Amino acid sequence: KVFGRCELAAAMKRHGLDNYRGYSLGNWVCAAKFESNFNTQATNRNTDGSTDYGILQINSRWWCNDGRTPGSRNLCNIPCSALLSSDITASVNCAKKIVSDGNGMNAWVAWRNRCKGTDVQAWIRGCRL
Ligand SMILES: [Cl-]
Ligand SMILES: [Cl-]
Ligand SMILES: [Cl-]
Ligand SMILES: [Cl-]
Ligand SMILES: [Cl-]
Ligand SMILES: [Cl-]
Ligand code: NA
Repeated sequence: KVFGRCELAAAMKRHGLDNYRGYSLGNWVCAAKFESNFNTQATNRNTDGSTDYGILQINSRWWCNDGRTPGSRNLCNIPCSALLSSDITASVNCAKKIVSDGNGMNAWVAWRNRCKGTDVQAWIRGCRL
């Protein structure tokens, strides 16, 4: 599923991301825009052989099992395919774990490079929330 901006903001709000570890909802919607273009089906291979999955591009090195990333962990205890669902529950629940790990939203390269320090409230402007 390719979300609209506000549709994703509502879905993220309802699943408890708004202000989660102190990151306002705009930061999550901004991260999703630049990680996946709001596409739950997005996948991208990394050089190390891991793959990033879903609307928030969660990596199989640490967070999910894809059966082809040797010596990786699955800290979210999910198949990576779960992160591609049109239902973002798995993605959000795994994102909560990531963001809690110590490095905050710096775990998302696109957030650090394109969202951090920017006017992220722009991403939820006009939305009914
Ligand atoms: Cl929308
Ligand atoms: Cl915000
Ligand atoms: Cl992989
Ligand atoms: Cl699994
Ligand atoms: Cl959802
Ligand atoms: Cl933080
Ligand atoms: Na893994």
